[PDB]
Amino acid sequence: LTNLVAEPFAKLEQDFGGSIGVYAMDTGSGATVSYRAEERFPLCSSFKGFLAAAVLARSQQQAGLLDTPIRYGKNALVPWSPISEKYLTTGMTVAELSAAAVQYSDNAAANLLLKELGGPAGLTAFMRSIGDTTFRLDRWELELNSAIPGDARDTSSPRAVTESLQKLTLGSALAAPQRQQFVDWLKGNTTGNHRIRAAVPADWAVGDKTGTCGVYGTANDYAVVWPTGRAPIVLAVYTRAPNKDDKHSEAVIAAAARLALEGLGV
Ligand SMILES: O=c1c2c3c(sc2ncn1Cc1nnn[nH]1)CCCC3
Ligand SMILES: O=c1c2c3c(sc2ncn1Cc1nnn[nH]1)CCCC3
Ligand SMILES: O=c1c2c3c(sc2ncn1Cc1nnn[nH]1)CCCC3
Repeated sequence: LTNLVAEPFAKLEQDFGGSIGVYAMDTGSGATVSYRAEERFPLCSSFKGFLAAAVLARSQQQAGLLDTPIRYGKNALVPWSPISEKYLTTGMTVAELSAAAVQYSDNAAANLLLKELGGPAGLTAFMRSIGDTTFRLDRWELELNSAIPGDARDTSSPRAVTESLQKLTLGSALAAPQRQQFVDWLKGNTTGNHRIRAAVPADWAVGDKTGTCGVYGTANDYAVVWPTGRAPIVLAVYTRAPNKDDKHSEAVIAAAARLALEGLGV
C-alpha cells in the first residue's frame, strides 16, 4: 500500500487546471506514492525511451545491430530533428539514432527506428513481452501527439510506465551491457533539466526521458534517480488538460516530482 500525500497533489493539479498522474517507487523498501496512477495519459515523446530499450533488446538477438548504418532523405526529416538532419547527407548508425531519440527527442530518428522494429505494433509487442499490458503505441511520430481526451491511442499509465522502466533499468528485462547502455542514454538526456531533474539534488545521478505533446496541456517525464546511500527511486509524472488550447507547465512536473520524493521520504 501507499503512504500518500494526496492533499498537496490535489491542490497542485487544481492550480494547473488539468490532471496529474504520478507513480513513484522506492526500490529498497517497496514504498509507493500513487496519484491517478492507473489513468491513461498520452505518452508523447516519452515512448522514445522504451523505443531504445526495444532496440537494445533486439541487439541481444542481433549482435552488432547498434553499429548498422542507416541512410535517409529529407522526406524522413520530421519537424524537430536536431540531430538526424545534421547527418542527412551521410546517415547515422542505429546506436546514434537511439541516442538522438532518447537524449534529444529526435522525431526523425524515432520514426526511422520504429520502421525497423515492426512499427508501433512492434514496439507494443516488445512491451507485452516484458510484462507491460497497459502500454500501447498506435501511430507514428507527431501523429501520436494528438492527445485527444478519452483516446486510448498512444497512451499508458504512470504506474505501468514506472514498473516497465524499473524492469528495463534495474531488472532482468535486459542483459548487463544492454541495461547499462540504457541507463547511460537516459543519464545523458538534454530535454529534462526543468522537470524531474529540477526536483532532484545535484549530487544524485538521474536518467530521464521527457515527452511534450504540445496540445491539451500534455507534458510528462519519467526517471530513475540514484540518491546517495539509498536504493534507487523510479518515478513517472504525466500531465494532461481538458482543453486543446491549454498549455503545459514544466514547473508543475517538477513540483509533482518534488511531492513524490517527499511522500516517499527523500
Ligand atoms: O540544430 C539544433 C540543435 C542541435 C543541438 S540542440 C538543438 N536544438 C535545436 N536545433 C535546431 C533544430 N533543427 N531542427 N529542429 N530544431 C545539439 C547538437 C547540434 C544541433
Ligand atoms: O541548442 C543548441 C544548438 C543550436 C544550433 S547548434 C547547437 N548546439 C548546441 N545546442 C545546445 C546543446 N544541445 N546539446 N548540447 N548543447 C543551431 C540552431 C539553434 C540551436
Ligand atoms: O520535441 C521537441 C519539439 C517539437 C517541436 S519543438 C520542440 N522542441 C523540443 N522538443 C524536445 C522535447 N519536447 N518534449 N520532450 N522533448 C515541434 C514539433 C513536435 C516536436
